[PDB]
Amino acid sequence: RQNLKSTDRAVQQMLDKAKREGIQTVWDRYEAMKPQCGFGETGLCCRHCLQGPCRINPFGDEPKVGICGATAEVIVARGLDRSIAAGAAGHSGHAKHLAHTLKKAVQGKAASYMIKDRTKLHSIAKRLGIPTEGQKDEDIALEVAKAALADFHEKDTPVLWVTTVLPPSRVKVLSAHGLIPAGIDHEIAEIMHRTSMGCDADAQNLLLGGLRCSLADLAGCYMGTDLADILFGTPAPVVTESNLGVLKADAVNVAVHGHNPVLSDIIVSVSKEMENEARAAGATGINVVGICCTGNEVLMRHGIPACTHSVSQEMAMITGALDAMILDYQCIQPSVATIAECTGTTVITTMEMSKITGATHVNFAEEAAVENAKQILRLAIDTFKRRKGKPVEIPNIKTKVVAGFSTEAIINALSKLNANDPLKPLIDNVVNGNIRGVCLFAGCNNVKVPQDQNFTTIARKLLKQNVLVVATGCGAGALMRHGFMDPANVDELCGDGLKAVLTAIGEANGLGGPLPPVLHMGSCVDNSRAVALVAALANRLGVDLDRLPVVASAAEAMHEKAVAIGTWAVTIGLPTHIGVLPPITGSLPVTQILTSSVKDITGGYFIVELDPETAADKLLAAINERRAGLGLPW
Amino acid sequence: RQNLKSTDRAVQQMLDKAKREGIQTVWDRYEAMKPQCGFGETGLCCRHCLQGPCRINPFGDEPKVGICGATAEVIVARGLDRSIAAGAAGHSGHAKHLAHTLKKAVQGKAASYMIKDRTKLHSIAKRLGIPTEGQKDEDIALEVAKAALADFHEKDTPVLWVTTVLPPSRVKVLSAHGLIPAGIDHEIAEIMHRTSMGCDADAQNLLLGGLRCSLADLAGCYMGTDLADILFGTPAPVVTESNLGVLKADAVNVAVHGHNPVLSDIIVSVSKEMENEARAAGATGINVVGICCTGNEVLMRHGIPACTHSVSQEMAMITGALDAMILDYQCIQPSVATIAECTGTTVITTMEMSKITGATHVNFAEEAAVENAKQILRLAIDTFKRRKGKPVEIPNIKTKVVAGFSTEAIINALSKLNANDPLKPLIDNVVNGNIRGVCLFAGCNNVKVPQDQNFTTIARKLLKQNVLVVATGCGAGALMRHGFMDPANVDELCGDGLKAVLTAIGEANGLGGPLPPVLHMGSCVDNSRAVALVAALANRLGVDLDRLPVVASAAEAMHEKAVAIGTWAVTIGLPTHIGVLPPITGSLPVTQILTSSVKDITGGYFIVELDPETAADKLLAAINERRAGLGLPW
Ligand code: SF4
Ligand code: SF4
Ligand code: F3S
Ligand code: F3S
Ligand code: FES
Ligand code: FES
Ligand SMILES: [Fe+3]
Ligand SMILES: [Fe+3]
Ligand code: NI
Ligand code: NI
Repeated sequence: RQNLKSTDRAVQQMLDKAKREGIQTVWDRYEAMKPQCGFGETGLCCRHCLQGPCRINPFGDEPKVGICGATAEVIVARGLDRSIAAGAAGHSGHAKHLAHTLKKAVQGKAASYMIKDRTKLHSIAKRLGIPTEGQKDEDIALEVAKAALADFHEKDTPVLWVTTVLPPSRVKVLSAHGLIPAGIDHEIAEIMHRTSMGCDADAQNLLLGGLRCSLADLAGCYMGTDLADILFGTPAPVVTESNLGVLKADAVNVAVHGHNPVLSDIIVSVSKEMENEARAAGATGINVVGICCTGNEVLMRHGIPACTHSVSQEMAMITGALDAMILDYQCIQPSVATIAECTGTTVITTMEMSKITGATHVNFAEEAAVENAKQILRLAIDTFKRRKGKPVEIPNIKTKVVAGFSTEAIINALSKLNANDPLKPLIDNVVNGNIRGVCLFAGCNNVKVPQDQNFTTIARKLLKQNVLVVATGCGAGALMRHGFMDPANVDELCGDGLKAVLTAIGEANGLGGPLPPVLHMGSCVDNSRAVALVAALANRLGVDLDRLPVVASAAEAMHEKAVAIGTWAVTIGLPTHIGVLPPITGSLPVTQILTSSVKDITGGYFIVELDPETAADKLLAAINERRAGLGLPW
Repeated sequence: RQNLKSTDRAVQQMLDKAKREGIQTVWDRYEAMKPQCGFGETGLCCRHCLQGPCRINPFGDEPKVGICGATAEVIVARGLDRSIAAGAAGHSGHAKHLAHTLKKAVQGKAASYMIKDRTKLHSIAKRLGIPTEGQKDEDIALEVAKAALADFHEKDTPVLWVTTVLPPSRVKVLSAHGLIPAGIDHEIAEIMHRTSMGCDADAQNLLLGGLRCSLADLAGCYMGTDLADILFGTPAPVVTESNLGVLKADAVNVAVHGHNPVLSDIIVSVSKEMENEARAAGATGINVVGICCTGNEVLMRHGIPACTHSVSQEMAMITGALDAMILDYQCIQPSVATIAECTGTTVITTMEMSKITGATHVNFAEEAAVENAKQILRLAIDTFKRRKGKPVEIPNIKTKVVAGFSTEAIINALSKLNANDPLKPLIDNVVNGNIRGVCLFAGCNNVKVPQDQNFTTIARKLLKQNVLVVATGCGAGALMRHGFMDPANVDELCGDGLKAVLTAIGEANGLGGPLPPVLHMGSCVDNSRAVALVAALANRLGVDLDRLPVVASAAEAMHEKAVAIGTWAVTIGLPTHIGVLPPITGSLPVTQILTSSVKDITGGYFIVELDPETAADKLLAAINERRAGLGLPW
């Protein structure tokens, strides 16, 4: 009964193949882990010194307190803070990589890279206060890259990728509570210090530190999107496909998996050059497909089809047709390196700090990107040749996907209804009830939740209640694989008011039809695009973000990055649903801060709800409360 | 049977008082924690994503692998790496605080602070390559503080507080393996990234990252010592006392506890001004005493007596005579805030990122240090008044302590035997066998080990075998409280060869007697002083550190900081004993790297040995192997 594992039919088909072939999957490893430790599940475990491990019984008798005296409050808050810091370390490390790549490009040290989006470069410079008049583009970009790198450490200004991206009124609220980050890596290190043994031991103080570190994560996300748009182009609407049926038995199938477009973007361009080399090997060409966020990056910019996402990533290999899986970092199940010996896939790592035992490592250097890409793709071609005559089982299952909804693209689409006040048509339809509010779906799948079940269940209820739904990361992946990015499904999925708006915008954009039911705003760093849209709406309305009828849902969250994103969503003022249990329930005081008293600090708050129908009701109630606070009908 | 808890008689006496008074201690909380989790003890637990908690059975059947596919190797190495990063975050955060204090002082923004050690300032500038000729001291110091802050982030040079403090041959070895840190907070963040889910998953690669992050920790330690010496004076030999008998019933007893001399040094100076204000309240004066590293800082510089250390810190409060405990950060059991309601002690926090629920917080700002110190001390005076007429139980137990052996002071002492080649008398006596080798004792006590039993057992065996013993942190605390810093105990404790050398040096220093059996080199950051001494010996000999008969022992380690120090001791080339089990035994491959194959990378290696007699034998064997490698008798 594979429907309990994934709601995606293509994944179900590959689970049947993996089972008959004896290939262990993430779901099998989860089953073998049950029952999981109740101390860890509730957050009541600490290993922060060698007197541990310490634990606290959720209920009953001793142990009641850690060996050093750490209470349940402290232990829970310290663990949570470390998870936020780890997420911030990932999103911002990605951004740092892109900042160094941009610097190299404009210094003449990496000619495979360039300023592709001159408009984005100039806007970012203007947002940061960097002068552009009479300056060469390469000098403007050098100053932007320098500013990006400076935000990682203390200096005479706070993190500009926070203070220049949120409205002044929100910055003032955050500053009053000491929550503006001083430097991205500075805050990460301060979290690791304050949570080490014998340091911070006050739950409120620890959690305020966590909120501030979550804003360091936001800055890394926003910096990542800004720099990737400069280097690779700001997305605009594009049509493609998703799910395993995008693999082609007669092509060299190459998955790009991981996170950074510095790698996946070059793979895409070089693969086109090597088409004739692929044909010589008996393929039709090189079919690049996406997994996880780096797949989202090349889908959003180039229309590269998405193969799969998150928890089901091993299933692409089980088809037998995946000739290469090209990795950089984050969210890659290390099982891929062993499964590859059963499936024939060549798994290739490329980043010095992210290797997997048993995978081939091909160092990638931006200074040699094209040559390193050809080396990698030639391994894929050789692998295609090795499977000559082997049957493959690619599920013949795919959906149509309209994506590429950057904030610039959303504003442009709306400008066709109101050229000089593009946000007004959206606001008009929020006021008249055709749009009840906005919900951002973000984050991962998680093996504890039947894959995609929370995303689709919640999305369907919100869409029927006229909520404008936007999505990023593997939430966008879930929704695309279930048809939520195909405009042909607007009639079935959308309430009448929402359908009217999607249709009006689409017809003004010449489509003869509507925008898709859900707007794909990109990768996990591109949650920063949703911030840009929400901040622009707040600024246009003259209100702070905690008065807007906008919510977020990390409906199947997994990674430390998703915890960090959820936390900065709360910190900027949003009601934020999480559909899995974070390790907080072992402390009622911590849970009460994160779900209730934080409202009095930032206006946002977590909504912890594992039942998706109930979560949808709670998200609708949060939206409707905001509408009432603005004096609107609901 | 309190001897199973601590070998310190004063601690035993206070344990009896705490038991009859019903005051729960760290030992009681440990007992309540037993049996501790075997997954955590062995390192085979992972909570790095919300699919967890994951665990791996050390032996037997499933679970055998984490849900994402993470092996035991990966899980163990990732946990270890996070501990190193957390330690680095603490030592280097301390150093960053001091760098900002020095900058403020010389900019005229904090007149309670100043350049006290002009000689140290100029030497550091010369070591770093900063010009001094024709420059004002305040400008030289501004450049030193700027250089310190720059080492936290990437720049055009690597971390100078690594590359300028180790010999070029060692830097070359480390560079060849990619182990030189690029920036202190940069490496901390990169560890948190690479150890997050779906990133680095190769044990060797992860551990190389850990070694590099341990060098970021070394840089933070060395920077902390350098800056504290500039601001507060480089230590020189001083005579004082240790143990609870240094408390005085008729004085206002104030403990400084935590880490940074930016706080404890001002408390010491202001307390002297407030003597008459204390007498008005009926005290004889203010008796400042030390706990943990900040106590070591003021002991080394000012001869402030040490009250207690590490695991036994609560016992100072149990006397009933501790009027205030002034805290900044690190290694403070948060139980102190609750015990204070039973003992009457005023526990005061002072740093924004290190608060304890139930303790009074008095913000300390360097710009207002004197006024903030008087506010704090007036709380202590009021507390002294409240205990008028209450009996106290101060154990009448103390030892004499000769300390203050900075590397400068050791070189000066040796220069009395050879003025222009001060290291030669030490080397001469290593060659002739009067000194078998050198052992650094470092790190914490740990409730799992009867307090001080490993430090004293190992030290006694090494001293009888003519090993020169140096000590820092709570290893120095253990040895001082058991008489190892009293020169009257040289005859009892030291082998004939070592006694001869300690006597020759002491008599050349006008003492009419020997140096003490163990040389106190200061706080935990002052492990960097041992590096300076060992690097100077290596440079004088023309060999790398991994050929010297020098070892280290973290005989009762606890904190993540101690893991980081142990790891950089291995990385710079030392055989390094740890006397508690770090969470590594669940992976034989990881254990084999850390105890064996790392020898081929750095020349150092861990010696994991919980039995102290056996650990002493293993340390002696390591020393003697080094002697043989140099062609010396042993
Ligand atoms: S920090 Fe405290 S609670 Fe955590 S392992 Fe150490 S003694 Fe236990
Ligand atoms: S990172 Fe892997 S091993 Fe760790 S909790 Fe997540 S699924 Fe389990
Ligand atoms: S790329 Fe990773 S952070 Fe979550 S959204 Fe997808 S599993
Ligand atoms: S101050 Fe702390 S790091 Fe260990 S050496 Fe003492 S318990
Ligand atoms: S006791 Fe299971 S997570 Fe630590
Ligand atoms: S299962 Fe006990 S430390 Fe996690
Ligand atoms: Fe992602
Ligand atoms: Fe210390
Ligand atoms: Ni994500
Ligand atoms: Ni220490």
